Amino acid sequence: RFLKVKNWETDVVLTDTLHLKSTLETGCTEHICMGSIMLPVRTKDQLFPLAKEFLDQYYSSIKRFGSKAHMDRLEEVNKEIESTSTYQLKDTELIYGAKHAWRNASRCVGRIQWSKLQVFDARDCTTAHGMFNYICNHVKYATNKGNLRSAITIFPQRTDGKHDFRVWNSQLIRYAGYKQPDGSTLGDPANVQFTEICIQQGWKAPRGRFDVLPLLLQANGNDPELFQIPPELVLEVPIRHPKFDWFKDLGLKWYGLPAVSNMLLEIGGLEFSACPFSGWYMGTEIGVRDYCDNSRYNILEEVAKKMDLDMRKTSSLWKDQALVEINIAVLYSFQSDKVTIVDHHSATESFIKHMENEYRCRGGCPADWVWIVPPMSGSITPVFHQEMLNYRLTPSFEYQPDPWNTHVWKG
Amino acid sequence: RFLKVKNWETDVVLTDTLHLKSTLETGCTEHICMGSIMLPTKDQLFPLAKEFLDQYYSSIKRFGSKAHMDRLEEVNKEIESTSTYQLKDTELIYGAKHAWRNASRCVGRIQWSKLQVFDARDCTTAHGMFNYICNHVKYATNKGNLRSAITIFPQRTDGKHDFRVWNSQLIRYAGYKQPDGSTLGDPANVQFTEICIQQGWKAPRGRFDVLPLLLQANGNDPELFQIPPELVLEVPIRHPKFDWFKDLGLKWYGLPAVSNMLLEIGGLEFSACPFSGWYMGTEIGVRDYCDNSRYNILEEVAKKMDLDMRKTSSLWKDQALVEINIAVLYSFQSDKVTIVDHHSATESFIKHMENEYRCRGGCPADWVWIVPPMSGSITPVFHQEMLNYRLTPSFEYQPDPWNTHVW
Ligand code: HEM
Ligand code: HEM
Ligand SMILES: Cc1cc(N)nc(CCc2c(F)ccc(CCCN(C)C)c2F)c1
Ligand SMILES: Cc1cc(N)nc(CCc2c(F)ccc(CCCN(C)C)c2F)c1
Ligand SMILES: C[C@H](O)[C@H](O)[C@H]1CNc2nc(N)[nH]c(=O)c2N1
Ligand SMILES: C[C@H](O)[C@H](O)[C@H]1CNc2nc(N)[nH]c(=O)c2N1
Ligand SMILES: [Zn+2]
Repeated sequence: RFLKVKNWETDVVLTDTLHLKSTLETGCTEHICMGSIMLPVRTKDQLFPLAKEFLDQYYSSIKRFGSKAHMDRLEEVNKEIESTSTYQLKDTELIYGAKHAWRNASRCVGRIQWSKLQVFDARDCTTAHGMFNYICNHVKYATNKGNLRSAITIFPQRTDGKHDFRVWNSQLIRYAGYKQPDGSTLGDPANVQFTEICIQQGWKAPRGRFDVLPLLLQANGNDPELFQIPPELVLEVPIRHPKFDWFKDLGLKWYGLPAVSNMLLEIGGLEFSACPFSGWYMGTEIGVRDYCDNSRYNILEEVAKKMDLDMRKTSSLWKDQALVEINIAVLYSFQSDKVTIVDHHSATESFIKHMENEYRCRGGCPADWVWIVPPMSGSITPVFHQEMLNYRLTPSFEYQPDPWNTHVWKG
Repeated sequence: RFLKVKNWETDVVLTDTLHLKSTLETGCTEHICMGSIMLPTKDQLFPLAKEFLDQYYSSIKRFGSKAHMDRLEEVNKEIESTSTYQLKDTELIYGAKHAWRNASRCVGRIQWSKLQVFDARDCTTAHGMFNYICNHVKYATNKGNLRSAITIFPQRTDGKHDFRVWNSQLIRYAGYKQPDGSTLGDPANVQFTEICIQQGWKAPRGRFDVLPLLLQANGNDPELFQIPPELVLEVPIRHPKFDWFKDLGLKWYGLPAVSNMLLEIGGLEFSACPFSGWYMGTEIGVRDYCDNSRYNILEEVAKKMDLDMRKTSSLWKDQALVEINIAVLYSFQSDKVTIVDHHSATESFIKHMENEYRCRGGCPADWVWIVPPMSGSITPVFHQEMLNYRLTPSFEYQPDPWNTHVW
């Protein structure tokens, strides 16, 4: 079968055949679409078909499908699976798997970069201190004095699910949040639960509005341990506005390196439960979501006050006015400090080019419109007008439950 | 199978049981989600009639009553005999209101029960259709205190006698391809503007020419009619801060009235059913004015604002966009024409959703269409999970008539 997607701004029509290689479920049925739902242990039984499929993909990409190396590798993985119940990826396969998990991430607007990913093999790690050292080197390499470089560090794969490697942080760099007795929140409200865990584990919290959280690292299913990222490795950007000199007095900053650390990387049926990856920000992640979500820092009111907008009626669009100015300030500050950032116009335009290229060279590009379209100015970016097919390919990044809900504490 | 939807801004969780009553299909499968795709006989009819009558008599608390069974019997006998059937006035009103209630892409549905239904099923000619449409337009406009309305022309019979309004909206601006290569007026309507000229219209070739009506009764050739200008309420667009904004020469019309959809009630098909409500500001300010394939005025507004259009990262488009949408709301409000900003309308829809989940067990909703095309995440609907499914009675798309008309 062939499926067509249409861009309703340009009338470009693209034909998807890649969806035929989709295995996992979407959550939708013929009778209900779960397209806007946020969130829609493995034996030798199912593992070799998952392995074989990945290895067929791998050897096809290197133009070696059917070769002796291909057949021998399948043979080697088969015996290793029956002998040991799992298998180990070659370095080349790990690199390929990690790049394609990013390439397959249908919610990621930044995938034009998928092939320039620095893969750090951390599968020889055994302890939380070792994890901290790998993560520090990741942070230093990826930050690169503001000239950000995409990187992923891959810790040992799951075995029996009782010895998991986990980074308990959702992101490697993230600000603490503190629930005050009066009900207000100091810092990032999205991080209150994790902040409280860190404090319980012995973190001495500064209790400021932009405290970089400690790393909480779990090696081999042991209880997690706390580590402070060297501050010299944490690049931060004070937020000022190019016209509004009072904007700096809001006291805002953000960190430069977005590094997701709580997802699971699936490659050939293997599960990498600790695989922190990082790229660079699209401005709206900070300016729109982090700063202006009602349940995040929520600065719209105070910004709109300082701008002296008509805040009595929503139809003055005072929220939309402030939102743009905040987002100008984020992009201005990062560029002024020469820290890599991309605005939503550039990023969406690149994604369209990437997506068209993928359809031509690959037969498709799974894309989740709900997530691709930026959270401001949606229809003046070209992704808004682009029809997209969402389906799940492997290798893939998957969600996993927060470890404090599953972890069996040693004491 | 009893599904939950979470609002991630408020953690409010709603349980959806209404989706199990869904009938038609979404276009999605377990292998592929098509959520962002724009457009995915006597034996067929009586189950459709029975399903609708069942929900109707349940809605009036007479399910399983003699009146229910008799009507089921009566319609059953009518389909057996005439191969179709006719809705009582009460069922037609209920069916139309519920087609709006079920429009999963409509953010305005909190108003669904206050719909004025104009029964036009006695209409036989395009002139008669014109008369019904002028009355609709005048009633709905109401001197700018807009009121929701639908006018329902006779139902499809053998598909050769279809009633169709060829316009996509009762009121829309013409589009002309210039010899110069550009487009004057609304580019979205260039093709329809051609068919009006091809059928005899005398185009003023302006930037905001109200298109004439192209009305088709009983499958005959469509006929041109000019809506009385005194019935077409328009709002000149000025900014409450930029005096130069008036010189852009922008106006829009007050009455959004979709005329090309198909209303399905109890298996019956109403191919001509223009309905109207009132605008959300962003439809005009974001889509009509700022889409690249439409009036596409961002450049000119940004220039007048003297924004730095050298780099996208100055967010000059975003700044201009906000101001254009401030002007649209300000202009409609100042002229006392009903309009709703995207903040109010999405807040109302959240309240509507909660109302529907409480009193109905669900609300089918299409996130891709419900979230406004600007400032998405600062509106509550962005953080609202939504289940999309197809309920009937429903509004449906249909082929453009010129592609089908046996001339
Ligand atoms: C290099 C620059 C990058 C940019 C500009 C970018 C942009 C984005 C944005 C804006 C989102 C939406 C996230 C949100 O709203 O919270 C996203 C999602 C995502 N990104 Fe990228 N990204 C980049 C790099 C990467 C890399 C290096 C990876 C992995 C190796 C990655 C994997 C993902 C995944 C898996 C998601 C979806 C998360 C989910 O499924 O919920 N991205 N990306
Ligand atoms: C009264 C105020 C109303 C408001 C503010 C409103 C708002 C909207 C908006 C913004 C859209 C997206 C349309 C687009 O972007 O082109 C929409 C879609 C829609 N509206 Fe409403 N609407 C209203 C009244 C009505 C009425 C009275 C009906 C029918 C009786 C209706 C039926 C629909 C349908 C069927 C769609 C989706 C069409 C599709 O499936 O693609 N609306 N509405
Ligand atoms: C690598 C990278 C680049 C970039 N531009 N931004 C980020 C942070 C955003 C982001 C992702 F991308 C991917 C995943 C998550 C976690 C999702 C959290 N959700 C469910 C509330 C994320 F929060 C990371
Ligand atoms: C009754 C009403 C209220 C309001 N606020 N706006 C409108 C016009 C938008 C609109 C709809 F709502 C419903 C349907 C269409 C047609 C769809 C056009 N698509 C496919 C480009 C529409 F274009 C109509
Ligand atoms: C309910 C809805 O699915 C949820 O709010 C989604 C919408 N789209 C998004 N898109 C991005 N990029 N990031 C998000 O967190 C979300 N949230
Ligand atoms: C491709 C995509 O489905 C298309 O651009 C949609 C997106 N969401 C929309 N939402 C609304 N309200 N109106 C639209 O026309 C569209 N267009
Ligand atoms: Zn779907």
